[PDB]
Amino acid sequence: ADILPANYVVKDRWKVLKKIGGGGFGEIYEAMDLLTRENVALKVESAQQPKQVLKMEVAVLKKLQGKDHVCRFIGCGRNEKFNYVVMQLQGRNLADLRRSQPRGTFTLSTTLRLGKQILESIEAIHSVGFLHRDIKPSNFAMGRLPSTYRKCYMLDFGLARQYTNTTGDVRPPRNVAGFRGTVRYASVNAHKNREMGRHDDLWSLFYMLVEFAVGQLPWRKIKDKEQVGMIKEKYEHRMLLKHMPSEFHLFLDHIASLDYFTKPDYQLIMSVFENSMKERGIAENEAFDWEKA
Ligand SMILES: CC[C@](C)(O)C#Cc1ccc2[nH]c3c(c2c1)-c1nc(N)ncc1CCC3
Repeated sequence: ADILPANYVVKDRWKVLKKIGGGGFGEIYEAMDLLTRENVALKVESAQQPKQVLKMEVAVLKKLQGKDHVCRFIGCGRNEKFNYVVMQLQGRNLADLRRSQPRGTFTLSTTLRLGKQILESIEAIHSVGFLHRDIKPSNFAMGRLPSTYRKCYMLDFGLARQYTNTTGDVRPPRNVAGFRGTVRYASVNAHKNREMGRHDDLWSLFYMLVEFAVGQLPWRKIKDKEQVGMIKEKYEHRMLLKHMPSEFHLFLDHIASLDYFTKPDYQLIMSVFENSMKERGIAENEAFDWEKA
């Protein structure tokens, strides 16, 4: 039932090596580029799938070309069996890297520097008029080259939504929008099946950085969406910051002030990370936790 078999060649150029990811809505393969001789990510969608999502993912990827923390676009195409996108292959995701740490925690140095890169990638996708809507550690992957191995990349626009109309205006929110993303990092707004905004992506970032620094979130043992939302709705969020830099209160208060319509203050959040690093003498040039150094 895999869409492409091993050694299958796409457009006489991209040869399937193995499947590296799968879901309801498509599959991702590591392929060899028979022209350039590097390996690539080959993402495919069945031609016969009711929800045709990959054309939107490619439109977003193309709008982001030239930004940092974005996979290079290599090509795309469509035939009678599948649609496909070829993109730059990335490496280890942050969820696997965090689980590989002794106590499931990153240092504050690693946490804050990742936070700056993730924030940049979130502002970038927002700047081209899209919400990610499933910001989570497994959707960020470190690079796999000398030129990229300390760079963090945003993956999987499969749940993204355009929040502007054709002429650049904010579009009306639906009175109910079914939240179909991952439970652990979902905002209270997403839990309430409210239309998601730019602020909800920054809620996911907030929850991610607490889990990175502390090793856990209070609801991590609860998989049920409704239960987790009821736990978050009451949870005293300042408690999440007991063992975090005090600047994080400025981040919490700012995102708690936002609504669907309000452009976030990305700079205020960036300065929380930069001030937290400067207070603690954390340098940009520092080793990440997973490096020998
Ligand atoms: C960002 C643009 C797009 C087309 O929406 C996507 C994706 C995607 C969705 C699910 C995925 N799942 C995976 C990857 C991956 C990528 C992946 N991908 C790339 N480029 N290296 C490495 C990996 C890691 C292997 C798993």
